[PDB]
Amino acid sequence: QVLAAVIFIYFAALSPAITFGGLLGEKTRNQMGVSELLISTAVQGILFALLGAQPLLVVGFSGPLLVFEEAFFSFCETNGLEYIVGRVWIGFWLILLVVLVVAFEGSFLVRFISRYTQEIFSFLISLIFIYETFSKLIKIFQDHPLQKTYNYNVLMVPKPQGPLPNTALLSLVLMAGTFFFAMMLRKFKNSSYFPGKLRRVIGDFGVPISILIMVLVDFFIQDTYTQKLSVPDGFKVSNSSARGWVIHPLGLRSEFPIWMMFASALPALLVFILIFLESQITHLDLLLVVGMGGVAALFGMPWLSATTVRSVTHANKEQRISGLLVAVLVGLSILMEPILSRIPLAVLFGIFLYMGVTSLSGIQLFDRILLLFKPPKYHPDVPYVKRVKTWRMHLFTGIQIICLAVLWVVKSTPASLALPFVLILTVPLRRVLLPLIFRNVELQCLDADD
Amino acid sequence: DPLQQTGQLFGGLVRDIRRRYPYYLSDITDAFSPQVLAAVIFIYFAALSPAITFGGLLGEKTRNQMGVSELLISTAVQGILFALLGAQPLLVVGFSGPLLVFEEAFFSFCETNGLEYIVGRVWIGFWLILLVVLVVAFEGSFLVRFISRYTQEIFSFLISLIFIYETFSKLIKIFQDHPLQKTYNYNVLMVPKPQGPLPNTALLSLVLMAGTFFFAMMLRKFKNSSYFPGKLRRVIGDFGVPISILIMVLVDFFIQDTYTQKLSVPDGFKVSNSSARGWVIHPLGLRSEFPIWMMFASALPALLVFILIFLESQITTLIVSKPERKMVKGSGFHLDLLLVVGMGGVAALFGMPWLSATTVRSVTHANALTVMGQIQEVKEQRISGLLVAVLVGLSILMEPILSRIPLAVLFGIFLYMGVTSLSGIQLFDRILLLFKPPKYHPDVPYVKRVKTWRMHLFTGIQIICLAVLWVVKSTPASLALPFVLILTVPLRRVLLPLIFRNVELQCLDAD
Ligand SMILES: CCCCCCCC(=O)OC[C@H](COP(=O)(O)O[C@@H]1[C@H](O)[C@H](O)[C@@H](OP(=O)(O)O)[C@H](OP(=O)(O)O)[C@H]1O)OC(=O)CCCCCCC
Ligand SMILES: CCCCCCCCCCCC(=O)OC[C@H](COP(=O)(O)OCC[N+](C)(C)C)OC(=O)CCCCCCCCCCC
Ligand SMILES: *[C@@H]1O[C@H](CO)[C@@H](O)[C@H](O)[C@H]1NC(C)=O
Ligand SMILES: *[C@@H]1O[C@H](CO)[C@@H](O)[C@H](O)[C@H]1NC(C)=O
Ligand SMILES: [Cl-]
Repeated sequence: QVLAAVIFIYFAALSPAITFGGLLGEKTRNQMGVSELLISTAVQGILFALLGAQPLLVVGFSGPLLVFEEAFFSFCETNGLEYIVGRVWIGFWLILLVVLVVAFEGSFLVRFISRYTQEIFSFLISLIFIYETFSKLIKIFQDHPLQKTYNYNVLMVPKPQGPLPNTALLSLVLMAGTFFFAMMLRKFKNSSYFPGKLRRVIGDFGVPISILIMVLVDFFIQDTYTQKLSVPDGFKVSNSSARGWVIHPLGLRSEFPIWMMFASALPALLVFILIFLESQITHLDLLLVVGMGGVAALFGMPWLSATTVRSVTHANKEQRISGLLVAVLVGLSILMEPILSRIPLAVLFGIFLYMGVTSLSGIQLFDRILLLFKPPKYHPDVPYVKRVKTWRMHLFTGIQIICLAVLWVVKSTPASLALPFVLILTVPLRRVLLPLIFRNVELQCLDADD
Repeated sequence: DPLQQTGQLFGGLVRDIRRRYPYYLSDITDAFSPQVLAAVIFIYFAALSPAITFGGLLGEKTRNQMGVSELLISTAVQGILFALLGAQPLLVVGFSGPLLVFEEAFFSFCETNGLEYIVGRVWIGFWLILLVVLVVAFEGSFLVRFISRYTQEIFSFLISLIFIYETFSKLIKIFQDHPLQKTYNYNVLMVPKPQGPLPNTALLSLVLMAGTFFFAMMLRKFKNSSYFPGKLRRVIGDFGVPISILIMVLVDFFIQDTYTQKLSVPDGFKVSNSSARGWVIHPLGLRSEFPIWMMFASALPALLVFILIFLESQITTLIVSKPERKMVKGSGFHLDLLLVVGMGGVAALFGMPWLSATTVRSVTHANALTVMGQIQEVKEQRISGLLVAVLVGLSILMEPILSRIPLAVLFGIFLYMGVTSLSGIQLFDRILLLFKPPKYHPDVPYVKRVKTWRMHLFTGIQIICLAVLWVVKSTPASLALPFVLILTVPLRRVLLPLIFRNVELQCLDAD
C-alpha cells in the first residue's frame, strides 16, 4: 500500500509544479521556468523530509509567491535592474531575518491573524487564477485572430511570428475540455455510481486523467499548432543566455547597485509575510522553509511555502520515507522531457482555472457572497444567519468586497509590491475599526474561529 | 375509458369531440402566460430547422418534385388545422426520417417503372383517406390498448438515441467538410456553398454548439435553484432556451471574418420545380397517362404509410398523455388519427408531404409547458402550436432574422432537446441503475419487490431489443422497423411470462 501511496502523492505534487513554473516561465521570459522550480522542489522536499519536524506538510510553489515574483519582475523591468540578483539579495535578507526570529522567542502574531484575513487572502488568490487564465486566453486570441486569410508560410522556429489558422479556437477548446473533465471527475468522486473503491480511486486522479485525455486529444491532432510546455532535456537551466547555474551576488551583466542591496530589506520582509500567511492557513518548519528558500535564491530557484496534504501519506517514519521518495521522483521528472514537451499550455491553464474555482468552494466569504443573491428565506442553518440580521451580514460582506476591490486596484498599480502590506493592514481594520461599526455578538458570530 | 370498443359507428370520434371540445375557451385563455411565449419561441426553431433539412434532403433525393417550400407550406397548414381542430393540441405535426426513406424508395420505384412520382403519391393519399375513414368507422384505434410501457419506452428511447446520434453525426460531417489543415486556399468560392476547406469553421461550430448546450443546461438548472426572487427566477428559467439562442447568435454575430453555416429558407411561396409540376396535381397523369393497375396497386404502399404514421402518431399520443404528466383536459386517438392521415391524404393531392406526430418534438413541446415545483400541472392550450405553425408559414418572409442564426446553435439546442427528452423514461432509469450498486437504488416498487439481478435481466432484454431495432435501422430494410417494433407486443404478452413471474411483470411494467 505504501508503494501505491507514493504514486498518488507524486501526481498531486506534479500537477501544480508543471503548471505554476510554466506560468512562471511565461511571466519571466523563461529566465525562471519549469526546470528551476522542479529541481528546487525536489531538493527542498529531500531536505524537508530529512530534517523537518512535521512531515505531514509538503513544500511547493503556490499562487501568492507567483504574484510576488510577477510584482518583482515588473519592478525590475520598470527600474531596469537585474531581477535574479535582486532575488539573491532578498534571499540573504531572508536568512538574516529568520535567524533573528530564532534569536528571538518566536512569532507571537499568530493570534492576530483571524478568519477575516484568511478569507480575504484565499478569495484574492482564487480570483487571481481566473483572471490570469482569462488574460492568457485573450492574449492567445490577440496573437492569432480569426481572419479570412492567413500567411501560410510563416516561420515558427523561435515562436510563431504571425497569425495561425486554428490555434486560438483549439486552445479555447482544450482549456474548456480540461476544466470540464476535471469538474466532472470531481463530481463523479462524490456520486453514487460504480463500486465505491473504484469510484474514489478514479476521482482521486481527476487532474491527471483530464490532463492525459486532453494531451492525447492534442497529440492526435496533427496539422494544427498549439503552444507546448518549454522543458529542457536534462539538468540545464531554462534560458542559458540569461543566467548560469550559479548566480554571483555581484552581478551577471551589470553589477548590482549599492542602494538596492540595503533596500532589498523592504521586499524581503514581504516574502516572509506571504510565507507566514499560507503556512498558517494550511516555527522549526518555518525556519527550514525560509532558510532553504534563501539558500536556493543564490542558484536562482523559487521560494516555496508549507501546504498540507490528505491522509493518503499517513497510511503510507513511513511518512518521512514517502516524502523522500516523492522528492527524488520529482527530481527525476525532468528526465521525461518528450512527454512533458508534448503537453500543451492550454491543458495546464484549464487545470489552473479548475484549481482556482475549486479553491473558492471552501471559503465562508464566498458562501456569504452567494447568500447576497438568495432570498432571506433560503439562507442556511448556519449561526451567522440565525444570530445576525440579513442587513448586518450583507454590510459585513460588502466591507470585505470593498477590501478585495482595494487589493485588486493596488495589484493593478505599478506599485504592486505593497500588496502584502495592504493585505496585512486588514488586521488593524478587524481589531480596531470593525467594533465601531458592528456590535460584539455579530463580530464573534461572523468570523468565528473553528 | 378513452380506449374502448363501442358498437355505434364513429363512436370514438364523437366521444373524443364530446370530451375535448367543451374545453375550447379554456384552451384559448389558458395560454396567457410568458411560459407559452417561451414555448412558442423554442418550438418554432425546433420545428423549422427539421423542416428545412428534410425539405432540402427531399429535393436532393427527388428531382425537386418535393422541396423545402412544399414541406414548409404543408407543415404550416397542417399545424394550424391540427391546433384549431385537434383533440390533443400539444402534438407537433411534422416530417420525419422514415417518411423520407419511403419517399426516396417510392421515387426509385417510379423511376424504374417509368411512372409519375407525384401522381402515384396522389393515389396513395386517396387510399390513405379511404383506410383512415374505414379504421375510424370501425374504431380500430382501440388496438393501442396492447401497447404497454415496454413498447412505449423502447420506442421513445430509440427515437431519442437516434436524435442525439444524428446531431453528433451532423457535427462530425461539419468537421469532415472543413478539416484542420496546415494550409488552406484563400479564394474559395462561396456562392452555392464553400467549395473547399475553410479555417476556423469546424472549431467555431463546435464552440457554438457546446456553448449553446452549456447555457441551456445552466439556465435549466437556474430555474430549479434557490437564487434570485422566485418570480424573476421562474421567468428567466422559462426563457432559458431563447436566452441561450440569443446569446450565442450574438456571439457569432460579433465575429466578422469567420464563416459559419447559417439557416437558409427558400425565397417566395412558389414550387421548387415549376416545369415538373404545378400547385394542383391532376390524378389522371400530368404529361403521360396514369395506368389503371397502379390505381389499385397503391393499396400496399398506402398500408405501409398508414402503419408507419399510425404507430408513431399513436405511440406519441400515449407518451405525451400519460397520467404521470398531469394531463387533465383529455386527449383523443380516433380524432387525432383521422385528422393526421386525412390531411396527409388531402395534402398529397397538392404535391404536399404527408406528416405524422413526432415523438421528440411533441414531448419537448409538452415539457416546455409543464409547470415544475414534482409536476403540478401542464399549460395545455391551442395557441402555442397554432403560433408555431403560423411562424413556420411566415418563415419565408423572415429572411433577415433567420439569416443570422447559425446551424451550430440549433445543433446545441437539439442536443439539449434529446437530453431532456431522456428524462421521464423508466428504461433510462434502469439503465442508470445498471451502473449503481444496490445500496443506492431508489425507493420504487420495481426495486423493492423485484430482485436486482432480475431487474437487470429485464433491462438487458430491453437493451437487446434496442440493439436489434438499431441494426434494423442501419440495414437498407429500414421500413421494417415499425413491424419489428410490433414484435415487442407479443414479446411482453407471450415470451416474457415464461421467464418472469407475474408480480415482477406487473411491477416492472405498469401504467
Ligand atoms: C474494471 C471494473 C469493471 C466493473 C466490475 C464491477 C464488479 C463489481 O464488483 O461491482 C459490483 C458493484 C456492487 O457491489 P456491492 O454492492 O456488493 O458492494 C458495495 C459497493 O461497493 C458500494 O459502493 C459500497 O458502498 P460505499 O461506496 O463504500 O459507500 C458498499 O460498501 P458498504 O458501505 O456497504 O460497506 C459495498 O458493500 O456495483 C455494481 O453492481 C455494478 C457497478 C457498475 C459496473 C461498471 C461496469 C463498467
Ligand atoms: C460537447 C460536444 C463535444 C463534441 C465533440 C465531437 C468530436 C468529434 C470529432 C470528429 C473528428 C473527425 O471525424 O474528423 C474528421 C477529419 C478528417 O476527415 P476528412 O479526411 O476530411 O474526411 C473527409 C470525408 N468526405 C470526403 C466524405 C467529406 O479529421 C480532422 O480534421 C481532425 C478532427 C479532430 C477532432 C478533435 C476536436 C476536439 C474534440 C474534443 C473536444 C473536447
Ligand atoms: C530569455 O529567452 C528569451 C526567449 O524566450 C529571450 O528573448 C531573452 O533574451 C532571454 N534572456 C536573456 C538572454 O537574458
Ligand atoms: C426539375 O425536373 C427536371 C425533369 O425531371 C430535372 O431535370 C431538373 O433537375 C429538376 N430540377 C430543377 C431545379 O429544374
Ligand atoms: Cl423518427
